[PDB]
Amino acid sequence: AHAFWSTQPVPQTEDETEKIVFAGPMDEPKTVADIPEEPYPIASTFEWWTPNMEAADDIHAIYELLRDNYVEDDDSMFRFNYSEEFLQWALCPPNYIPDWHVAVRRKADKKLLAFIAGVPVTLRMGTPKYMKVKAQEKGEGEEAAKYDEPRHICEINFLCVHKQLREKRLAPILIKEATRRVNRTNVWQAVYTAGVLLPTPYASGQYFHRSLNPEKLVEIRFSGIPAQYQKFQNPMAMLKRNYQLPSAPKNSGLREMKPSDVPQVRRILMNYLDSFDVGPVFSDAEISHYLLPRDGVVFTYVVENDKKVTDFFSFYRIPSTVIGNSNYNLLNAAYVHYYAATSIPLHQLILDLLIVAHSRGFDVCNMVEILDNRSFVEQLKFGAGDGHLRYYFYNWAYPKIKPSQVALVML
Ligand SMILES: CCCCCCCCCCCCCC(=O)SCCNC(=O)CCNC(=O)[C@H](O)C(C)(C)COP(=O)(O)OP(=O)(O)OC[C@H]1O[C@@H](n2cnc3c(N)ncnc32)[C@H](O)[C@@H]1OP(=O)(O)O
Repeated sequence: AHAFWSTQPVPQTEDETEKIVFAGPMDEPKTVADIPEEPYPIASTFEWWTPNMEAADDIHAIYELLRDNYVEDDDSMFRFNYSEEFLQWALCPPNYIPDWHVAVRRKADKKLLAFIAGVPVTLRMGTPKYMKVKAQEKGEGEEAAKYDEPRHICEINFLCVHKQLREKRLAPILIKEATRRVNRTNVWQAVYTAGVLLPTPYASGQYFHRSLNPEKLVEIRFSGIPAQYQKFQNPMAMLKRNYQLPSAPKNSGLREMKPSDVPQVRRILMNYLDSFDVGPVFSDAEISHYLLPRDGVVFTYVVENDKKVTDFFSFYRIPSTVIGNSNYNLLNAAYVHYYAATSIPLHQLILDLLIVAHSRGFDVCNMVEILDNRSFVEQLKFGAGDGHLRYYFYNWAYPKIKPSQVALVML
């Protein structure tokens, strides 16, 4: 069934993954010296290219490839339009490796054909809580704890082949060359997400949406008007009313995050994430990079009363092109990022996220059912969407976990 994935170090079936009881590698140990020094071979008319994703013109070339060829729905209504500023932020965190950003171009004229990107992350990925209990019952705690230490791995994102080059087996070549470059840096696992089902996820969650501008969402056919609203004289008036929000935040002391908040925000975030089976470990530099506000890109607010930061939330912006509507160009979506609540209930924290995003001109707030996101779905009027985000590892055996045990947000 899978001419490429059957040759890779991943679990091959659901039934195999149901059988895994400890975290650890799939492949034999290898060394940097074992890995080919030269790029993987590619057709003579193509050439490998490493963009510099801090230089404006190279970022722009990658932006146009994704604008015109990245994720779109099956009805070709919406396609992601990540901004140039977003790509520089996502691709260049502290200690990033320029070599892990991999492109193919046509040699003759330099037309960009394909891309894939890796960034470093430190991830807790040892055996999950429920399987460590089973290990204790059986006298197998030592094997279950062998890989408990956080590991420096690769996160992969932005895999993209040009629409004129689809179904020619170019994606497997991109993945093999990414893998080589990563392994030449002595890193042997990766984490990735996809909306498609491949061999084999360790966790899967539904998407959720919260309408912020329901008249626009119905106009572009992102949303429809639900049937019972037809019992009203003015269905759209009642829909608007149902989703209305306050014009200003409700929590006293909410303000934008600043550099001096970095240590207190790292503390409350890490104490919270530690309770989940799979999650990141962030330094002060990575908390600054992923959470300090950047215009058009990442928005982060803290609750400070009486001089102490007790809570915070963040969201990020990804617009999508509206392909078929002749009245709107873009869908402006806000995605729930990291958060931590110590002084107020989580629903009260996240209502101010929705108030801020609406005030700033967003049309919808989206998220997946990771972290404690299920805890405010009903009260804050989110609804489940179509399909699911699946979490995968490369070269790591891992027991199936629930999405509410996943604390890693993928951009
Ligand atoms: C240690 C370091 C490890 C580093 C690497 C870790 C692994 C990283 C893995 C990547 C994680 C990326 C995370 C993200 O970015 S998910 C975002 C993916 N991008 C999009 O959906 C953008 C629009 N679509 C495209 O650009 C293409 O259709 C892509 C590029 C997706 C496939 O191009 P194309 O349609 O022209 O097909 P092909 O003939 O070249 O190749 C077909 C083979 O590709 C397999 N395929 C299809 N979709 C995906 C998918 N989303 N992940 C993994 N594999 C996928 C498929 O099962 C088949 O294999 P097999 O079934 O025959 O065996």
